[PDB]
Amino acid sequence: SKGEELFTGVVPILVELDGDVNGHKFSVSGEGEGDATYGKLTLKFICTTGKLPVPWPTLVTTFVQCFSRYPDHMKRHDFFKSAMPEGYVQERTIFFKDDGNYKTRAEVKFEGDTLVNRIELKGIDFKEDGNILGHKLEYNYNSHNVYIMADKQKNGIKVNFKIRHNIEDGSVQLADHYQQNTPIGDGPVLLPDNHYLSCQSALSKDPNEKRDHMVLLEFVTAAGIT
Repeated sequence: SKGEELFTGVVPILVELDGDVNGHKFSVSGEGEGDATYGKLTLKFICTTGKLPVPWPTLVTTFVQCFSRYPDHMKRHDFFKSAMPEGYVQERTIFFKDDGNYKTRAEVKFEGDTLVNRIELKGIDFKEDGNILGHKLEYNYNSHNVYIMADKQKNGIKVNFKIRHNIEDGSVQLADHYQQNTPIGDGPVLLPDNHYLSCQSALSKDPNEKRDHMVLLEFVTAAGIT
């Protein structure tokens, strides 16, 4: 497809987010590269306003599914790359069980040769002593399946999945994700049959970085269709 050819090699990525969670305002800037041929992403995020007021793992899903590896036989189901270079709007509501919710609006598109994800995040109803504002989540990330369906009504897709964040006491903090993606351009896009993305993420720290940050290595592959 049109956008498909934009991802045959290594593509630089920029992520910029402005957030407000229970009145705690912050910004994050991320840089890295993606190689969709291997469904691979490598990025480093830096909180530019000081200390991040929520745990880094809670922001991983918000911080470019166009880098997912779609097997050749599933290429016709790749909505994400088909919307490029004009891009798409990605919106989510993330419900943290027994706690608050994040509402995000992002625009993902190319600026020159660079794939950019610009995000605005609003978080409300969090408990000051909860797992999020209380910073009780382990600095790690589990593997998950992301379920995708077509949304012919909006010429886009609807996505849903459950993320399980590990709590320091051994328990788990569920974060239910509801997502919608709609093209920015008026060009045609690929509406997919139901399928899912299999994801895995590894979080680490740059030993020489004194600013609050997160290093992320991620692999994602589309599946569910033979």
